[PDB]
Amino acid sequence: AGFTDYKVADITLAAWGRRELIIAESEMPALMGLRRKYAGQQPLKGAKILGCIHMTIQTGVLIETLVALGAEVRWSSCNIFSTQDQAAAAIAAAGIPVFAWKGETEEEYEWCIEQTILKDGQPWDANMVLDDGGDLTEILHKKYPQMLERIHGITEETTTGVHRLLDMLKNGTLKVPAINVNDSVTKSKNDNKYGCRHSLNDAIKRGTDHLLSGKQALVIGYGDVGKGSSQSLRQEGMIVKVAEVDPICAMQACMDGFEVVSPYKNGINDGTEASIDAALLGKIDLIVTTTGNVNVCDANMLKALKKRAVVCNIGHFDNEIDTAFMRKNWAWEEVKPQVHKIHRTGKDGFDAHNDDYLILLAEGRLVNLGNATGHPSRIMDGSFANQVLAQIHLFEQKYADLPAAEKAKRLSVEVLPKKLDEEVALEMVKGFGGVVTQLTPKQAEYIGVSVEGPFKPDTYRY
Amino acid sequence: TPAGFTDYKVADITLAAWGRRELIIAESEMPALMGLRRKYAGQQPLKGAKILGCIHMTIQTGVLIETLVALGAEVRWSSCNIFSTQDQAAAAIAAAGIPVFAWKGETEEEYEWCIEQTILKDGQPWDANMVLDDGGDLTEILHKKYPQMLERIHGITEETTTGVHRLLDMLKNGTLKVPAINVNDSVTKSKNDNKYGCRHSLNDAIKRGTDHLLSGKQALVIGYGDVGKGSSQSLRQEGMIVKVAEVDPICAMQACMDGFEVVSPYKNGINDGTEASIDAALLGKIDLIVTTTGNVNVCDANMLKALKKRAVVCNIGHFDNEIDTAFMRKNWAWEEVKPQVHKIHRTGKDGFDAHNDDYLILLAEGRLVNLGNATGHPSRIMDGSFANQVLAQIHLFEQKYADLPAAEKAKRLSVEVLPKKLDEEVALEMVKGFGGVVTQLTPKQAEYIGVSVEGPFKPDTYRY
Amino acid sequence: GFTDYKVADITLAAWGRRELIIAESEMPALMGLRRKYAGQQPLKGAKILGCIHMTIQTGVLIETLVALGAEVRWSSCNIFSTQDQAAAAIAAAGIPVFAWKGETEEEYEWCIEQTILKDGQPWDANMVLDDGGDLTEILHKKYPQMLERIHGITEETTTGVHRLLDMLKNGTLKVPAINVNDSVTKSKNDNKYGCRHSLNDAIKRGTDHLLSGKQALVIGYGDVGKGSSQSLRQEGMIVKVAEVDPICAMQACMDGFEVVSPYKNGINDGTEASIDAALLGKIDLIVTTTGNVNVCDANMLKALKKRAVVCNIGHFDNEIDTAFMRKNWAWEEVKPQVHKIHRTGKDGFDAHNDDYLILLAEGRLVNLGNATGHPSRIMDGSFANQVLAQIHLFEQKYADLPAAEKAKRLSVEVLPKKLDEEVALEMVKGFGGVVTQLTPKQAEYIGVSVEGPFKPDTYRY
Amino acid sequence: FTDYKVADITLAAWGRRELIIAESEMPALMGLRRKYAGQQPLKGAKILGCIHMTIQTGVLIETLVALGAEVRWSSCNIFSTQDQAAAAIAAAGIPVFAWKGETEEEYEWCIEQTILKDGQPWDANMVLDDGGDLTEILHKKYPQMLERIHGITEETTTGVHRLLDMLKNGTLKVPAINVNDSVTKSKNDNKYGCRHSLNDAIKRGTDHLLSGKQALVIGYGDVGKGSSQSLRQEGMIVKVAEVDPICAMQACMDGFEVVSPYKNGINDGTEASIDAALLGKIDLIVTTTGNVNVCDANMLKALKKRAVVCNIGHFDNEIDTAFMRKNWAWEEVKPQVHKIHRTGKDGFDAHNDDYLILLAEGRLVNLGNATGHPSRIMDGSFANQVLAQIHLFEQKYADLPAAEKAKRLSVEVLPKKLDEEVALEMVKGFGGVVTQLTPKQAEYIGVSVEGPFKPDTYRY
Ligand SMILES: NC(=O)c1ccc[n+]([C@@H]2O[C@H](COP(=O)([O-])OP(=O)(O)OC[C@H]3O[C@@H](n4cnc5c(N)ncnc54)[C@H](O)[C@@H]3O)[C@@H](O)[C@H]2O)c1
Ligand SMILES: NC(=O)c1ccc[n+]([C@@H]2O[C@H](COP(=O)([O-])OP(=O)(O)OC[C@H]3O[C@@H](n4cnc5c(N)ncnc54)[C@H](O)[C@@H]3O)[C@@H](O)[C@H]2O)c1
Ligand SMILES: NC(=O)c1ccc[n+]([C@@H]2O[C@H](COP(=O)([O-])OP(=O)(O)OC[C@H]3O[C@@H](n4cnc5c(N)ncnc54)[C@H](O)[C@@H]3O)[C@@H](O)[C@H]2O)c1
Ligand SMILES: NC(=O)c1ccc[n+]([C@@H]2O[C@H](COP(=O)([O-])OP(=O)(O)OC[C@H]3O[C@@H](n4cnc5c(N)ncnc54)[C@H](O)[C@@H]3O)[C@@H](O)[C@H]2O)c1
Ligand SMILES: Nc1ncnc2[nH]cnc12
Ligand SMILES: Nc1ncnc2[nH]cnc12
Ligand SMILES: [K+]
Ligand SMILES: [K+]
Ligand SMILES: [K+]
Ligand SMILES: [K+]
Repeated sequence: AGFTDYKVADITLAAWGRRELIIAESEMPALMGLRRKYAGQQPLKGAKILGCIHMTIQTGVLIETLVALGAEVRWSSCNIFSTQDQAAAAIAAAGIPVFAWKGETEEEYEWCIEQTILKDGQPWDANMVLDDGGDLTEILHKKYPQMLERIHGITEETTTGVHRLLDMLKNGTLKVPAINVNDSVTKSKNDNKYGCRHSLNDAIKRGTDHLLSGKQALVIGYGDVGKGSSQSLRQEGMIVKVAEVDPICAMQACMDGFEVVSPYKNGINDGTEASIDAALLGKIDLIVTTTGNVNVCDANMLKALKKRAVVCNIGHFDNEIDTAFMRKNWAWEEVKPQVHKIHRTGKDGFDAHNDDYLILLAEGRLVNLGNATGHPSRIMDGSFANQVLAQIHLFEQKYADLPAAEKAKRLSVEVLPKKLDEEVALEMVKGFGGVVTQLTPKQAEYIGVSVEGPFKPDTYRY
Repeated sequence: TPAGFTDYKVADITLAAWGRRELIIAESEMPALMGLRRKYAGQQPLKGAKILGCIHMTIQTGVLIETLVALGAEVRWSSCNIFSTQDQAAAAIAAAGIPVFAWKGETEEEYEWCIEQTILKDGQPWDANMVLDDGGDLTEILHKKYPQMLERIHGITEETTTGVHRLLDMLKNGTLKVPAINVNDSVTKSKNDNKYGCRHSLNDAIKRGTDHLLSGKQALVIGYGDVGKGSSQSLRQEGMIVKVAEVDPICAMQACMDGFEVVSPYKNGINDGTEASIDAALLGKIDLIVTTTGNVNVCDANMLKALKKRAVVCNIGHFDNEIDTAFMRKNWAWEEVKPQVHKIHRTGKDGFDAHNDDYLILLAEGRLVNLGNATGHPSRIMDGSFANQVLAQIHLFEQKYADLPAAEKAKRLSVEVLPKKLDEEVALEMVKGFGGVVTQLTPKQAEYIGVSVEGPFKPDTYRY
Repeated sequence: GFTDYKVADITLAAWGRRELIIAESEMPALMGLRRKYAGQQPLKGAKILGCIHMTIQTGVLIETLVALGAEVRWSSCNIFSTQDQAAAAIAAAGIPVFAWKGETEEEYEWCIEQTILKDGQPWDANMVLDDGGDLTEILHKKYPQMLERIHGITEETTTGVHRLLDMLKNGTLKVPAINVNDSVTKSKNDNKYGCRHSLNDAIKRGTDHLLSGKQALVIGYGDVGKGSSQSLRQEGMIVKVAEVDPICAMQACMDGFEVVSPYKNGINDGTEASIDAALLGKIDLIVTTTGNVNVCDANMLKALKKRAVVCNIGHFDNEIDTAFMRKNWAWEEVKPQVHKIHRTGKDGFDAHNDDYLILLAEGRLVNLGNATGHPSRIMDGSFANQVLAQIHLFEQKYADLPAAEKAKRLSVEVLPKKLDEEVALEMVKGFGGVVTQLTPKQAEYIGVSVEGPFKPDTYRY
Repeated sequence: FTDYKVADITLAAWGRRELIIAESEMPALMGLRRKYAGQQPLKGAKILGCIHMTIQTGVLIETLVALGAEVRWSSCNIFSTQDQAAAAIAAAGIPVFAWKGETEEEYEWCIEQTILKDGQPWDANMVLDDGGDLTEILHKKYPQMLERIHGITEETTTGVHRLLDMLKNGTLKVPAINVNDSVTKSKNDNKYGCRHSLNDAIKRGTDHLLSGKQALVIGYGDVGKGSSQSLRQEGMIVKVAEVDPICAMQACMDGFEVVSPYKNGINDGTEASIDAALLGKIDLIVTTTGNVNVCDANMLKALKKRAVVCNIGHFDNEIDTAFMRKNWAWEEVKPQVHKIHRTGKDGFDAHNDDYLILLAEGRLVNLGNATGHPSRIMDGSFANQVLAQIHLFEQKYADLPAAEKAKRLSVEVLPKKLDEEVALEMVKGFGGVVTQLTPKQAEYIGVSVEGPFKPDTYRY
């Protein structure tokens, strides 16, 4: 076809990827419903979307939905280990520029993002951004400000990326408006919680094949990811302990039946080894970080962990674990891809039968995507139906074309209206075969809602 | 204790010593509430407060009452439900010299009389200046029947979802006369009391009323809000096969993901009024139906006619009109098994065969079943709710809304929630009561996620 | 003019009858037997001494035995387990019953004796139904001439079966017995799932404590310990399990529980120093489930976290050293079957003392003492087995056999698997469950009959 | 060394890394290595072994070798081998013939390669079997080899049934130990192993969300119990079918609805007997019975579009896959995952929506689409296997006089004391602490402080 504008691991995997895409379409009714609803309208005609998000089968269905609605895209993954190579191949073989493979180096990861930004060595005529984690958003602001003049908006997938957007807005450096896709309930309380419930124990089993029942786990964090992670391990029969800095989230962990503990004596992290609860950490078989924070599994914790404990991170970035300390001081033995034994006996060489090692999964990167396939299609359906609606909304607002006085009034980080959140949810429920009841007019009046919704005030927490 | 004290009405004063024993146990189970008592007793922040209180007269409410008194308040108290009082709790409070008008098993006339006995003292309006309410009934009577009393009242602190809804409707219509705090929507209330409380107390009440095995049987929970979520878990953890109905697709999505089948009592979810719209095949398999919605007529007459023989029917929302019990009083014969447990014989109105097989079992005559057939939420859960109530009372009493000039009053006539910092401090005391240890952020960590080391840790938009 | 009974309050009979009528609808296996055998009257001529918790469920059992032709004289096998409305309804029906909630030990003994004697002389009993062995022991020690005419004993529970097997081992057992406990529709229904239902039930009724998020220690992980551990874990407790049997301990681990010992390295040497004080100081609730003696001992009780709840769901109260607590500590009754035990001394207590334990049912069977025991639909299985066991031994007529034939039949046996399966089928039908029927080819393939039994006798389920 | 056949010998280093890890996960098995290494109780044993050539089986093999045995090994299923485990064993100089993805013919050839060495019957004297295929081949094709064999140790429920049938028929030639019915096997492996590995295999094959979907589990024995839990703990709405009313009672009490694919449970052969409304709602069916044709052709026709079909019993005939080969078009998604298009036999529309997903072609799905049970669970089964091999080999049945052989030809289980000793090592691997009875407490309950703590009739 003459198409060379891509870079994947193995284009010959395209047929396999296409078979899995066709299966995933049947698992994604909200996203496929949007394809059918908007195909004739072509609401993304003229949109040119820079996309940076895990190049999985689920992302493939998202891409082809955007394209079916009229958009053009240039795509990269937002993590070096999260691509499914057959997914990237199917997208490239469909004539869609994608630069992504499993097991990129840091230099290749940056090169891939740059290949979406540049076409034929010059800035692509981008006018929309879809991001997961804020890396593409950051590169555009620091390196390509002239490109942002013509971009109508950013739709950001995940908690960490939203935080970075809010920091830019606070400092007055955000250049285009954004939709916080993370905080739709059909994203945050579906993807972040239930997705990790499905995919955490999945990745741990694929990486180690360890029995989990009867063993001791420590989950650092009890937000949406930490809630789902803790359920992922508890439902397998693990004895799960939970750590938290937010006493409200800790209260939920208690009421949910977990013991709440701190790696530090009386919870005080003063940087000394004496502050580490060695008795507690010496009994832990598995530690999982879920925070989006820095260094919540630190060097002294790693030194105190029970021999042969598994260490992994399911937050967005690998700096939740002090893997730099481990690269500097301990010998790494690869078991298989994305599974390393870290030998605490020294830096130079190891004994093949040493018993004093840790098992690190995905080199500390997002373990569900690194060691398995991330969240399943039916969960990602909710997140990516929101993504498509967010893209439609900002592209139709046409921020880049507004006068400066109107731009100032629209430069914000917003969420989708609750009515749309509900409409995504209903398609998900129908996908399960669920039957929602319709309010009578008197019942709708009694609780103060329209029969068709929205059904809750914007303050409702679900 | 006070000599000659007669300003109360309870079922049995001889239960007071028993009630006091249970209050002393409950104090050990309520560290947030008792922490406020220790912290603020010397300051006496409620000195001069005269609180009208209307909330279920349980042992837990007793600990709330005596905390308010310990901080300087005078109170006059009634229950907000005819079946929810624990008579030993009411007796202990009356024996302490605190005016309380409450017993288990009031008539509706007695229920209204009890509220009016708090409102009046010696035949005339008490000089109340604060209101604590659970469901809005006391709020409604004051606005409807004693509007002049509201000229002296600084605020209302409302406990529960239904009460807040009524307050918001009044605010929208310009009929709310004093500011209010929505205690319900603290996270240490709504996502503790409403959910976890019902998880503890729903299966408790069904067991006490019926002693039915729940494992292996079929349940239908109407609603999947906070109460519906907790109720569904109460039954699923006993091994019930639980189906969930909802009108809200987001809540229905959560029910699916939580492992429940989502179904409607009506074919295709459409109630067209007729019996033909009822999914008779579904309802004929249900052993237990629980209403959790705060809405009206969500278990209606046609559903009751279609239910499986000998199914249990109950309501854990605030008001009994979730179930059309009036239809059942009109058409079917009631056989009392024991207090708050009735067999409802679908064979006819007049008599019943003592061995008739075609009956339903109704708990608490459709009133809040956890309080009607058991003791409601446990002390350690009510700790969170009632710590919020005390902080709410202190805040509004200190604001002195009734002493403001008319212009400044319109600026503060609002329904507010407590700030998140206080929500967190309540949660911290609850966690410590479990022996949990919260970790402290390092300065670099707190900078990294953009919070203070002391909190708050989440933006107000966070849903937990 | 029926006076041959003693209950708390006969005016509770109408209430008891209402609850019996409900329970009948919850007990399809047992009522199925009532309907199937009523015309045949297989227990005509049976005269049954019965000793088992005088609950509503036992009421349905008694009236099934009577409906099948038997006469009975009844007592409870525990001082706190009677439901007074059940005893009243049975008495009001003209059935001799001696039972009330809150008996003294002297009254408990007197109640059993009133079943044994009628008009001051031995009743013409010829069958025994027992739960725990107390009636069986009194007959063997005190009324051997009565045992000469008794055809058999049907024994409900693990502890009573152990006592039977000891008698058989020693050559002191005088009549054959059926071990009803070890039907699968009893042991793996009643002992396990019944305790799942009623343990957290009784703890809530006695204390109204929140259980979610608190620390529990369950002593034992047999059938009762398995059901009890699930009762607490499903409420959200953090449950630790102790065991002496490493196979049961392995099951606890695989079921997601941490297995711990009250004693350092598991060595119970009798010293305070052997107590894992750090462990015991974390426990909010301890439950004993063993059928053994002193598995929650004085040194454990001294080390428990302040305000912990202590209770026992095994047959006898000696699982807990309550005698030590009576001797050393002050007891404050909260309400019936709930006591605070003040560890500050024996001579009085401060009403606001913080150093106390809460003891449920004075250490007696807590599900029956503080609630209503197992629910009717679970007891359906146990009591259908009891009825079938009574029929089997009564029809065998052991007492009428020659001495040489008695020696060949003096044993402790279980009911056959086909009966166990038929009880299970009625239970499943009560839930609306639909069992599949094997085709001839499938039955041939796995080597069973289409009607069962479906498993070899060695199968453990 | 050339006496082996595996997929890729260069995987040996990888397999060896995973064996070193597995050793740390198998305390009972490694404890037997340490305690019997001095005695060498299997010196002189020549063991024919036929069981899934996994990493876990590699630790079993090297334990038998560490205690003195020679072995020749094959897998007992065409899809269960882990190629890196087989390579590590071959690279250790141990004859093994096994790879993932064998044909039926290759599977038989592999068993024959253990039986024969240099074109002649090996001088085998012990048999270790999982499912009875090797046992059957020896009896039917190499009966004279059985005159030198001291015993068989059989792993699984289906193989035990086959052994009992031969004993009843007078065709069993050597004594056997039923390893399945140790509690540390049956009530650990069969139940908890499937709890770990069923949802594992379904995720690896389909990556389907399981929460909120409907499952039908056929059977509720030990495998059906663990399978049902594997699905329910993920949030599936699980229904259970059973022919055994006692097992069905357990399913009800465990919180499951008990249903039959057939109206009133009567499987009369007609489409009319199928409960089409029930089957049309099922997203996943799992067979666990060890029986034949429990997911039959009419059920397959009635299933909800895009339902997943799989089998975790020993043999693939639980599902009528022959019917589907005969009538419907198979589209391979990836190895051991096939879409079966119900539109017809010859060809399919790539976008057809009327298909079912079959995992592992109906073969044991946990080993076919994942890695079977985890090391810490297989520890219990394989410690029992080692002990049973030691017992039968030391009994030396083949060397006994005829009348002594008649008294010794039986199928037995290991004593409870050994069962408990395996369990103790497993418990210690979790860090659990077993309490020791006092002498008074032991006397009170009528046991020895040493145990056994339960009568042989106890069901746990
Ligand atoms: N892997 C996935 O599929 C996936 C999915 C969604 C989100 N994420 C990422 O996971 C991270 C968390 O997301 P979220 O939505 O759960 O955020 P969140 O804000 O809901 O939760 C994070 C939690 O970590 C806690 N925490 C912070 N510092 C801590 C510390 N030092 N010790 C203990 N707890 C601490 C916070 O109190 C908070 O409750 C983000 O990086 C997000 O982008 C990953
Ligand atoms: N008994 C208790 O202890 C207790 C405790 C807290 C609250 N409550 C009461 O329970 C009620 C519910 O409170 P909540 O906090 O859960 O409110 P909520 O708003 O969180 O949930 C109510 C749910 O009912 C659903 N619903 C409404 N009409 C419906 C219908 N026709 N069919 C199906 N679902 C329907 C709504 O969509 C909503 O999700 C209120 O009356 C509240 O005051 C009782
Ligand atoms: N309350 C009820 O409703 C009810 C119901 C059934 C049985 N029971 C009684 O409960 C008791 C147990 O019955 P079961 O069927 O579970 O018996 P079981 O033999 O199955 O289990 C008892 C367990 O206790 C363990 N054990 C013994 N001593 C121990 C110690 N010192 N520390 C820890 N664990 C120890 C044993 O290893 C055994 O596994 C008996 O007294 C029985 O009669 C009560
Ligand atoms: N894949 C694995 O890892 C693994 C592990 C252990 C055993 N197995 C195999 O799994 C199978 C089952 O083993 P088990 O130990 O559970 O045996 P089991 O005897 O304990 O259970 C089989 C159950 O299937 C039921 N059943 C039989 N026919 C039925 C039908 N037509 N419909 C419904 N239910 C029916 C029986 O009543 C029985 O309860 C055997 O083939 C065994 O070898 C596999
Ligand atoms: N499967 C998936 N695809 C894309 N983004 C994801 N985030 C988590 N899981 C994912
Ligand atoms: N309800 C009950 N009736 C009789 N015996 C019992 N044992 C346990 N629960 C019982
Ligand atoms: K996926
Ligand atoms: K209460
Ligand atoms: K009962
Ligand atoms: K494995």
